[PDB]
Amino acid sequence: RQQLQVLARYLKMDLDNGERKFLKEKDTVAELQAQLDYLNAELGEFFVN
Amino acid sequence: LEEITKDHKVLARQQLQVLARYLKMDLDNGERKFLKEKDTVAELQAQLDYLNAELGEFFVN
Amino acid sequence: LEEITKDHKVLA
Amino acid sequence: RQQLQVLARYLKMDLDNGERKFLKEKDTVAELQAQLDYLNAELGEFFVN
Repeated sequence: RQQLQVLARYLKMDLDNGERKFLKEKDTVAELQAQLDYLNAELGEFFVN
Repeated sequence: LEEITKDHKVLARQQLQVLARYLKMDLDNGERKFLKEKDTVAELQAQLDYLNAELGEFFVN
Repeated sequence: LEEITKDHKVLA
Repeated sequence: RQQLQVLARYLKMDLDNGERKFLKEKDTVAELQAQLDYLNAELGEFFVN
């Protein structure tokens, strides 16, 4: 693991770049899902569908 | 010039791959999860966009 | 020039 | 073994070059030995020796 880290650093590879992007999008999903949930609570399923 | 450093980075990348495989590290796991969530975002954003087109901004806000 | 050999010695 | 292979490839070392040359010569030996065997079958040992 330490050898892989040293090589990652030589190569200027951000190993966590993808898990970092993932957690930003997971927050965007929860923000959009809250907006949708709110509109469902205001209009109801029958209306929204 | 830069061909020697290119060939060294190829070796280093190959050594990193071999170690990733020994360690059972999926290096692309995070970029793969990211692209699934980016599709979930676009699906939710389409639902919201649709409700905005039906009710209008004045009403939704 | 010598920056590439420097970066290789850092790795080593 | 995988690290040795990566280095072999960086160095442009054909690790199997010698086993490959060996198997070509082993075929040359069998071809020459067949020619000799054939002459022995035609002339006999007494004559050939």
